[PDB]
Amino acid sequence: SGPVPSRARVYTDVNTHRPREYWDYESHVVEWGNQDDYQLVRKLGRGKYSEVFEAINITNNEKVVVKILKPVKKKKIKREIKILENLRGGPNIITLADIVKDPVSRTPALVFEHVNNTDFKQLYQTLTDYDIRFYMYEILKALDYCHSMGIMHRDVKPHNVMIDHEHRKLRLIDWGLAEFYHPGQEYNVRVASRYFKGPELLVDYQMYDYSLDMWSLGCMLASMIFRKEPFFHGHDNYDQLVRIAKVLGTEDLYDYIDKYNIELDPRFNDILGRHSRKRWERFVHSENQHLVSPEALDFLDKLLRYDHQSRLTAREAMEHPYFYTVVKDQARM
Ligand SMILES: Brc1c(Br)c(Br)c2[nH]nnc2c1Br
Ligand SMILES: [Cl-]
Repeated sequence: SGPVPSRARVYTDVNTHRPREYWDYESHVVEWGNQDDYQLVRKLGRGKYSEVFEAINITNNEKVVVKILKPVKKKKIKREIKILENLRGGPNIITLADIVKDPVSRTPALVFEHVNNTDFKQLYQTLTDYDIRFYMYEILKALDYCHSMGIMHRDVKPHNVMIDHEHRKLRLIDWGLAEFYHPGQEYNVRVASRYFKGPELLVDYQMYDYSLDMWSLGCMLASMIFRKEPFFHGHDNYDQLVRIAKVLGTEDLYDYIDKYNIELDPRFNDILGRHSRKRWERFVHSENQHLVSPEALDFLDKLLRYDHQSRLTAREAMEHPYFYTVVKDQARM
């Protein structure tokens, strides 16, 4: 019959206990500022929905980042804004400084407190064992926070992590795909980038939660420790699941299909095949063995699960042995 419902293991009802205004972003009223308070200096990047610039706030000569939004439905703009306002001041979350419109074109833009244009993809293939653990732990602070605040990011990838490596400092950015978690809500599966899409998205299971972000985290982690970019390298969304299947095995995949009574797209009938669950040692070689430990593999194994309910929560992840020396060094400092 229909697909079996799912609920988050943690932070399940947090939005329900909030005032409506917290999560009812469609009702949020934006007070739009004047973009002529800022002067654009140089282009930092391009996105699907946005042109990103370094700018100066004339009023105080502070450097900022201006994300000029390419046109899109007002609904999506309010969602990003409301989420950013709700998470402001949270650990390792990018800080929204201002919301503005160009007076002539009327194009909306978000102004963020300045952080370096060096995304994580630019150096996550060259880090030491300790630094991978350090920066992973820092990303986990952001995810545990946003999840505790009733929000899933849905676009966790190296490009959305800004690192100031000189200052051992990190910001989770681009909340334009993030959404509020509500028990029983069915969500859009066209989210995240191919290589970081969780199996729920790939088999069209809509009642997903915070655990989505933990799959993506696992994908990042595997890429870093095995020096393999990306770890799951699909040609498209169908072949993406096949890539996962060749590592995680088809047995746990079908058990997962059956548990949630998922109707599998028939394009998958021919291509998934039958594969054993592979031991992680298979991806260890001379150029990456220094980043790989029993702790790292145990942790990774507990992130990369078909069944979203089986994956570690961000808090559970932060308590894994992999981070013991990070936690000890943090208390010291
Ligand atoms: Br580059 C960059 C920076 Br810096 C920030 Br902050 C962004 N926020 N959304 N998209 C962003 C991009 Br692309
Ligand atoms: Cl990326």
